[PDB]
Amino acid sequence: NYQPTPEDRFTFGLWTVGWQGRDPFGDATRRALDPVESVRRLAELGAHGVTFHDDDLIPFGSSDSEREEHVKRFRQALDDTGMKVPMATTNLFTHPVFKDGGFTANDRDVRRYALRKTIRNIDLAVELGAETYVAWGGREGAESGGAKDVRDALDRMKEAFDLLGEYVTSQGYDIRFAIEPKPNEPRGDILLPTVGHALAFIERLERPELYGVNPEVGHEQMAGLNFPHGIAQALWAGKLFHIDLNGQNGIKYDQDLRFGAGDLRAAFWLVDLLESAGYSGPRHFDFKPPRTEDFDGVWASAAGCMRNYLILKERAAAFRADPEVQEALRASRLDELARPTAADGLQALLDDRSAFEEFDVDAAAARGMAFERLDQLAMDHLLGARG
Amino acid sequence: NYQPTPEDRFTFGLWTVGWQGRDPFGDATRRALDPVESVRRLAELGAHGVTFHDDDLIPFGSSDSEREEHVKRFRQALDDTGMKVPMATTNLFTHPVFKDGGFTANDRDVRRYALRKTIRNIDLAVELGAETYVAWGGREGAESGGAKDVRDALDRMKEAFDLLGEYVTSQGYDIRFAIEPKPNEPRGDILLPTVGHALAFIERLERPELYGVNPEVGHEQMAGLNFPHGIAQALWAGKLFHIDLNGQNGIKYDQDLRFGAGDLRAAFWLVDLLESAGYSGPRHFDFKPPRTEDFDGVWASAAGCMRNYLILKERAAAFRADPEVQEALRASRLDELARPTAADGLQALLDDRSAFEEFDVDAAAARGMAFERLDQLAMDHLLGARG
Amino acid sequence: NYQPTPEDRFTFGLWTVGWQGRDPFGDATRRALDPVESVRRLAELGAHGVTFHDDDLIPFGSSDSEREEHVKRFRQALDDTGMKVPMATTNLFTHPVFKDGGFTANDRDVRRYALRKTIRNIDLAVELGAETYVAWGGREGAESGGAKDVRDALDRMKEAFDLLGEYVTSQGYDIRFAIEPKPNEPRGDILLPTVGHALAFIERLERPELYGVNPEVGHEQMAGLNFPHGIAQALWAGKLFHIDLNGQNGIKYDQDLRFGAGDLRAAFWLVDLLESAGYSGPRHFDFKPPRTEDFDGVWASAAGCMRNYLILKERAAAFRADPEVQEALRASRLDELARPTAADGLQALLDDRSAFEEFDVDAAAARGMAFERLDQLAMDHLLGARG
Amino acid sequence: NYQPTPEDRFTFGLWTVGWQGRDPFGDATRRALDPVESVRRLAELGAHGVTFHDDDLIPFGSSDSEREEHVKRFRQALDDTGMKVPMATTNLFTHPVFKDGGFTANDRDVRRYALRKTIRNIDLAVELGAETYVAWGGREGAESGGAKDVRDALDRMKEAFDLLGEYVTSQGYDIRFAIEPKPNEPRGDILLPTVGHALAFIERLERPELYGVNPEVGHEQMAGLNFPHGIAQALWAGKLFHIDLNGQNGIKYDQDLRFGAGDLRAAFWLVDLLESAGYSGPRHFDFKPPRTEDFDGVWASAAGCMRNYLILKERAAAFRADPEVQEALRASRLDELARPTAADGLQALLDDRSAFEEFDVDAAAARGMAFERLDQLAMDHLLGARG
Ligand SMILES: [Co+2]
Ligand SMILES: [Co+2]
Ligand SMILES: [Co+2]
Ligand SMILES: [Co+2]
Ligand SMILES: [Co+2]
Ligand SMILES: [Co+2]
Ligand SMILES: [Co+2]
Ligand SMILES: [Co+2]
Repeated sequence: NYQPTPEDRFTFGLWTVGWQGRDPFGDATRRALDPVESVRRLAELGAHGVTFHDDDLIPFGSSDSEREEHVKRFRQALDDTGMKVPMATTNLFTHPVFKDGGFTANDRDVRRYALRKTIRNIDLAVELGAETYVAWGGREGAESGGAKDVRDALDRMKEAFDLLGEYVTSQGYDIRFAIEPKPNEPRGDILLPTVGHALAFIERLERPELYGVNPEVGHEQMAGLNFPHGIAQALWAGKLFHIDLNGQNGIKYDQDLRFGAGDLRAAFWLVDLLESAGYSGPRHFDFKPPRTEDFDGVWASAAGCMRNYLILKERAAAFRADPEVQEALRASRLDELARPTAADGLQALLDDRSAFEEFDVDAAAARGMAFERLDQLAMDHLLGARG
Repeated sequence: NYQPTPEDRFTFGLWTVGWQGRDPFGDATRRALDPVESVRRLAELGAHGVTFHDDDLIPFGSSDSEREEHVKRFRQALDDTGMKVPMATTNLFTHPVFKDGGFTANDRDVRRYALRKTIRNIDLAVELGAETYVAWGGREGAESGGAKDVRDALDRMKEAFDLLGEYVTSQGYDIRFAIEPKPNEPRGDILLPTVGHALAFIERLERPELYGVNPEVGHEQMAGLNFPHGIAQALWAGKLFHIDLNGQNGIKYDQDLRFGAGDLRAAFWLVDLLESAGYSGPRHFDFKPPRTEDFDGVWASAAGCMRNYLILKERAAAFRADPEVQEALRASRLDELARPTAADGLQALLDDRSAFEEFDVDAAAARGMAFERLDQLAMDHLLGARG
Repeated sequence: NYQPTPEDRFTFGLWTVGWQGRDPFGDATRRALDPVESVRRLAELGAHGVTFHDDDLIPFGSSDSEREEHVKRFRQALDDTGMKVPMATTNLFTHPVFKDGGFTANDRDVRRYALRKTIRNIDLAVELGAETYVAWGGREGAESGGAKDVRDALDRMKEAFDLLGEYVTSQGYDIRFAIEPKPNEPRGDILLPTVGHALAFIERLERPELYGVNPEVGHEQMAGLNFPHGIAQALWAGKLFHIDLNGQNGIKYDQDLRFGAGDLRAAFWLVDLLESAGYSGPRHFDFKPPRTEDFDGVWASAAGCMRNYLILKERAAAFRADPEVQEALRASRLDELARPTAADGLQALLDDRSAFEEFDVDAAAARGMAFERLDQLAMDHLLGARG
Repeated sequence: NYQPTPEDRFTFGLWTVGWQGRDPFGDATRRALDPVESVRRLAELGAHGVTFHDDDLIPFGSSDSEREEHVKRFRQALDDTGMKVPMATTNLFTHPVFKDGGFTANDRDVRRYALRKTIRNIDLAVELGAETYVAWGGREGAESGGAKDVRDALDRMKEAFDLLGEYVTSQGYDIRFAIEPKPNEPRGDILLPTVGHALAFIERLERPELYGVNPEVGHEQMAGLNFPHGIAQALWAGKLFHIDLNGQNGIKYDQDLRFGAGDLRAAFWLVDLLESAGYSGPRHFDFKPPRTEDFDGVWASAAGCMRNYLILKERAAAFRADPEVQEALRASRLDELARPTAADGLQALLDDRSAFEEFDVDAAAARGMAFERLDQLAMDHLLGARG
C-alpha cells in the first residue's frame, strides 16, 4: 500500500536522517549515525539515492588516508546497496572561520579558502558520480545595515560563481550548479532571499546556462510567498534543476518538517504542478525529524515523506483525470487563458473596434468566474469524498 | 528649518492626497479633492511634481469634451504652478471588469480592453510630459491553486509587455516602463511578488532595456524582506528607474503610512544607500493619510514626509562624513570587501599554497568583526547623541 | 451525500452572503441582497439560523415605521422558514462618526452614542430571540504610539461593558456577551488582540459570569498563533460561548475564506477538539465569498462550508474510533498526561527519593515519544488512505 | 556622556554575556566565560545586578562540594563588586530529559524531577538574595495537533504552579513568581504564547497575588503584536513584576539583539510608558551578542544597551515636558479620554436626550483628530530636530 520504488527517484540527505537534534536551546538527543547504516536503511526503506555535505562524509581536519578510507567505505556501501548520488553540496556555515560568510566575506583569504574547499568538493562530487551541485548561501548576509556593502558582495559572489564555472569548463565536467535561497536564519537578512532574486542573479553571470535554482517549500514559506507560483516561474524560466521538499507552519523559524505536514493544499498543488509539467529530476527531502523521536521515528518520518508524495500523486492524477473537473475548467475559461491575446498584430489590435469602442464593460463584468466550485472539486478530490 | 525645495525632486500622487478614507470596514471620511487644488497646495508645500492614474484625472465613461476639459484644466494648473509630471500609471483594478485581472485575465476581450486602455493612457502620459510609466499588477493572481495557470499567465504578461514595447518603439517615444511588485492584497497571491521576481521577468522579454522596477518600502516589508537589499540588487542590475516611499509596521496589510514612520532604521539605511549610489530619479511618496485626519492633517503628513527625508539625508551625510566612523569601517574590513577575490587567475588560485594548505583556520576564526561598534556609531549618528 | 440538517446547528451571517465585494482597491461586483431572500436560500441550503448587524437589517437614519416594517418582514421570513436567530451584533465601525472608536473614543458624546446604539440593538436582539451578544472592537486602537492612552482606554471599555451588564441585569434578560478579538485591520493595533487578552479583560470586570469570547480562525491566524490551543484555553477557562469559522492562508490581511480552505490540518484538529469537548453552541461561518463569483458561487461556498465541516467531523470520528490509534495514544503516554503529577502531597514529593536522588536522567532521556507515527496515522485518517 | 549608574537598576544575565555563539547551523565562536569575570566586567561597565540559571552557575551532575565552592566564589565576587541578584530562573530546556517539557510532560517522573529541581533552585535563589522568580516555559508545547492534550497540560501546569506557591507559602519566603511567554522556537506552538494568555492563566490559580508576567520585546514581536499595548495591559492588571529588553526585526526567529536595535519607535514608546507609569523594578537585558564579535564587542553591546536606554529616557522626558506637545495633546482630546464616560448613571444615560436623539453625527464626524501632527512632534523629539 503506496510502496515506494527506486523508479520514483526518491532521494534523501545524510544530514536529514543523521541529525542529532541540536536546536539552540537544547543538547543532542540522538547518537551520531554511520553513513553506511544510513545508506543501508534508506535502501531497505526504498529510496533511490543519497546526498551529502563534505563535512557529513569526511570530518574536519582529517588525514588523506582517513579521507580515502571514508570514500572507500561509502563507495562499498553504494555498490552493495545499488543507490546513486545525484547531488552534492558543500559546508560553508558550521565552522567559525565562516562566521561572516563564505564567498562574500570581508576577508580575502577566507574567500579564497572557501573557493578552494568548494573546488575540492566539486572534484569529490564528480568522482562519486553527482550531476548537480548545490551552493547554499548560509552565512551570506548581515545583522545590521552597515555590516555589508551589498553591491560589492554581489560582485564577489558573481566573481566566485564565474570562477567555479570557469573551473568546470576547464575540467570539462557535466555537473551543473544550483543556488538554494533562504530569507534569514542564521543571519538577519540572507543575500538572494527568494527564487526570483536567485534567478535575477543567474541572468547577470557570464555563462548562465550552467546555473539554476534549488528551492525549498519551507524556505519560501518563511517569506510568506506561494511555492507553486515560485516553482512555476522557475519552470517558465527553464531553470529548475533540483528541488527540496519539507513542511512549514507559517512565517516562523525553519522547522524542516516532513512532507505533507504544514500546508497540505500547497503541497497538493505543488505535486500537481510537478506531475503536469513533467519534472524529471530527483525528489529530495531536506527535512528534520524532531528531537523527541528515536531512530524508529526517524525511519517512520522517512517512510511518511514518500507515502505522502505517493498519496498526493494519486489524488492529483485523479483530480486531473475527471470529466466534471474538465467541465469546470472549461467553465472557468482556463482554456481561453491558454489562447494568445493578440496573435493578429498590434495594428489589428489598434484597428479592432470591439476591443475599446463597442466593448460592453457591464456585460463583461456581470459574468461569474466559478472558481469556488472548482476549488470545492479540488478539495473533494483531495479528501477523497467524491459523489 | 528643513524646508523642501523643487531641486530635491519631491513628487506626490493624486490618489495619495485625494484619498477619501474608504477602508473595507468603513465609509469615506473626507470629500473628493480637486486636482487643481491638490497641485496648488502641493506647490505651496514645496513639491516638484505630481503623478496620476487615468481614472484619478478623467472619470470613467465620460465624453471626449469633458476629457479635454479636464486635461486643459490640469495643464493650466501645471502652467500656473510650474510643477512637472515625471510619472503616470494606469487603473486596472477599480472597475469590476478587472476582477480577475488586466493583462493576465481568463477573458481575451478583457485582456484586449486592458491593452487598449493602457495604450490610450500612454498617449496621454507622453502628451502631458511623463518619462516613466508604471504598470502595477493589482489584480494579477488567484485565491486558489487551480484558478490560474501561472506559466500561461506569465506568457500572456510577456505578450502584453512586448506589445507595449512594440507600441512605444513604433511611435518612437522616450518613455520607459516600470513594474511595481506586491505579494498580496487584494488577491491572495499576486504574480511577481518581489523585486527579484520582477527582475527575472524583465530578463525574459525581447527588448529588456526599456523595463525596470518601481519598488515600495511597504510592499517589500509585507514580505518580510530587506528593502536596502532589494534596492541594492536593483541598482546592481542597473534597473532602478523609479521608487515609492512609505511606511509599514511589519508583516500585515498594506498600511501606506508616511515616510519615516515604521522602520526608521531601514528608512535611514535606504536614504544612505540612495545618497551613496547617487539615484537621480524622482522621490515619490505613495502614502495614505489616515481617515481620522482632516485636510490639515493631510498636508501635515505631506510636509512630514519631505521633512523626514531631509532629516535622514542630513543624518546619513553626517554619518558618512566622520573620521571615527571611517576608522571603524577600516576596522570592519569593508575596504577589503571592495577588493576582488582572485584577480591573479584560476590557475594562480589553484597553485596558491596559502589559500588551503598553510591557511590557519583558528587564527582566522579568532578575529572579531566589530560590527556592533559600527552599529552603535550609526545609532548615535541617527539619534544625534555624539560625544 | 454529507447533506446538512438543522440539528447540526449551522448558522450564517447576513453580511457574509450579502457582501457586495467592496475591497479597498475595487468597487462592488454584486447587487445588494434581500434578507428575506437570504433567509429563504439559507433555509433551502439547510442552515439552522442567521445572525445580523443592526445596520444589515435596518439602514442608517431611517424612520421607526420603516424600522418596524423591516422587523415585520424579517419576522415573517423567519416564521415561514422556521429558522432561528441565535446571535446578534452591533455596527460600530462603518460610519465616519466611529473613526476613532466606539466604546474607547476620545469624544464622550461619541462614547455615549455608541452605548445608546448598543442598548437599542440589545433590545432588538432580545425582541427577535437571540441569546448571545457579540461586541467586536473594530475601531478600538491607534496607528501611532501617542494617539491612545491604553490604560484609560481599558478603563473606558471596562466602564462601558459594566454599563451593558448593569443594563441586562436591570432588565432581567437571559442574553450573554461575547468579545471578538482581532490583532489589526482596519486599525494598526487593535486593543485586546488575542483570546487570552480578551480573557484577561474578562477577569477584571465586576460581573464576570456574563462575558465570554467569540474567537475566529482567521483572526487568530493573522497573529500566527494556534487556534486549537486558543479554543482549548477558552474551554479550560469555561468561557467559549460562540465561535466563528473561516479560512486564512497565513500572516496577511483578513481574507475570510470558506471553511476547510487555508489550514486544513488545523481545521481538522479544531473539529476534533470541538467534537471531543462537546461544544453545544452554534456553528457560525463568518466568511466572505470572493468578488469574482456570482450568487451561484455564493451559495456554492455556503454549501461547501457545511460539507467541509461534515467531512472533517466524519474523519475526526473515524480517527478517534480506532484501536491502532488508541495503541499509539497509549504508546505516546497521553493517558499518563491525564494522570495528576503529585496527588500524594508536597511533603510526599519532597520526601520521595525517586524524584531527584535515584532518578535516572539518561534512561528517561533515551525514550522515544513516537509522535510522528501518531501524526502519520492522523494524516492517513485525514486523507482516507488507511491500510 | 550618558554614563550608567547603579541607581538606574540596570541588570544583565549570565547567559547573555556568556553566550558562546552556538546557533543551530554553526559551532561556538567564543570560549566559556567565568561568572566572576562577568560580574567584575559588568561592575566596571556600571550595572546593578546579575541574573542566573542554575545550570549557568553550577554545572550539571556535579558534587555538593563543587556546588558550594561555586556558590562561595560567586558570593565572594558579589561581595567584592557590590552587585545584587534581583532575579533567578531555572533551566528546564537544555537537557534531553526535558525534550517533551518540564511541568507539562507526558512522564510523571520527569514532571516530579522538574518540580524538585525547581524547588532546589528556589532555595538557592532565596539563599543568594533574589526576590523574583522566573519560570520560562521553553519546551512546553507540541509540533503536531495530537501530541499534547492542551486542557490536561494546563491542568498539570496549574498543579505545578500551585505546588510551588504552596512551597513558598509553607517556607514563608518573600519571593514572587513570573511567567515568561513565547509563541514558538524551540517547539512549534509553545503553551501560553502571549502576555494575555499568561494573565488568563494567572487568574485561574488558587493564590493569584504571587504570580505575574516577565514579558520580552522580541518574544512579543515574533507574534506581531504591540509591546507597549501588552505592557500597558499588564500594568492595568497590576501584574508587571519584571521585564526583559532586547530587539527584534519582525516576525522571524528569536534574534535577541541589543536594545534600541530593531523597532526604535516602539522602544521609544516603551521607555515613555515605563517612565510615565513609574515602574520601579529591574531593567533586565535578555540579549545575545552576535557570533561575529569578540569579547570587546560583547562589552560594547552591553554598554550600548544602557546608553540606548538613557538616550531614550532623555528623549521621552523632553517629549513629555513640552508646551507645544501639551497643546497638541489637548487638541487630540486625550484629556477627554481620561474623563469617565457615564459618571451620572445608567438611568441618566438612558434619559439623556443629547446622546442619541439630538446627537449630530455629521458634525461629530467632520472633526479632525490631529494625530499626525502629534506623531510628527514625537518623531522630531525622537530625532532631536526641534525648531
Ligand atoms: Co529548511
Ligand atoms: Co535545503
Ligand atoms: Co502600498
Ligand atoms: Co506604489
Ligand atoms: Co475575519
Ligand atoms: Co467574526
Ligand atoms: Co528572546
Ligand atoms: Co527572556
